[PDB]
Amino acid sequence: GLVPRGSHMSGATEACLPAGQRKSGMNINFYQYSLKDSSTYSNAAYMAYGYASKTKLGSVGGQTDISIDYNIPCVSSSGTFPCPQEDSYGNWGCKGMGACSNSQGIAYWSTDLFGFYTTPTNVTLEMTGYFLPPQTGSYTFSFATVDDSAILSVGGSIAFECCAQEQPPITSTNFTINGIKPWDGSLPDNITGTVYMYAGYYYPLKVVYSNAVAWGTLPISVELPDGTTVSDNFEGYVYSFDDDLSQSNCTIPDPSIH
Ligand SMILES: OC[C@H]1O[C@H](O[C@H]2[C@@H](O)[C@H](O)[C@@H](CO)O[C@@H]2O)[C@@H](O)[C@@H](O)[C@@H]1O
Ligand SMILES: [Ca+2]
Ligand SMILES: [Ca+2]
Ligand SMILES: [Cl-]
Ligand code: NA
Ligand code: NA
Repeated sequence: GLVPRGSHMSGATEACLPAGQRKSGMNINFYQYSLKDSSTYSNAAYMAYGYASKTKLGSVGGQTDISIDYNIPCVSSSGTFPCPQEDSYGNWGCKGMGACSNSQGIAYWSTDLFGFYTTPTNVTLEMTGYFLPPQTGSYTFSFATVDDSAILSVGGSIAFECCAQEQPPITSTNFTINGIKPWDGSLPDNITGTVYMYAGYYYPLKVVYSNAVAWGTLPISVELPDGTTVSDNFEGYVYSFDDDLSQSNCTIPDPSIH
């Protein structure tokens, strides 16, 4: 046929073509999250949009290295150093450092999350931007692990609305990756999610991440249609655009026929 048929039952992921100045990286907003609150981050509504009803702590823009790997301090005989969780032991010490004198259960202040001075022990953050596929085909996003709770959403009207990156969060709970901490204490039952994407369209991307205590971990990757994997550093794939609510043609409801 002269034209492609289109994805069945309007199945294509909505994307966008913002016309404004493109900036490298994602925007990261930080919101208050209570130390040792083991319930708030287990709600879908909280993880999709409720986080923004808490106090906003600040923000940083242009972030391309988006994985989280926050290690709490061990106050040791030789000074204060971050302890990889797998090296913690006993009650407690850190391998190569001896016994730690400090509590695993208090808040700690650090710039480890994107250079922003906050409490990485207890915080929620929202990463927003647009993912630019260089190749048409299936992309599989993943979280290697989640500590404590996280979601990843891709697509117009799922992550956020086209040309409206800076708006308050939309209410969609149609997560691409549901890594929400289960109430039961188990592990989310699936921390990959696949999206079919058309080269050259900008796909809204949102990551919401929460830590309630101690270590914070979120290693983010994407497998490209060519079978290669991009991990942690998404430079060249993620971009931001200032809001332009006036750009009439910004939304591409079906990139397969556009
Ligand atoms: O999943 C909750 C929590 O688990 C682990 O922390 C536990 C323990 O090791 C800590 O001493 C106390 C601090 O109050 O909290 C838990 O009982 C860590 O894996 C942590 O990152 C995680 O949030
Ligand atoms: Ca919409
Ligand atoms: Ca934690
Ligand atoms: Cl040791
Ligand atoms: Na770590
Ligand atoms: Na430290």
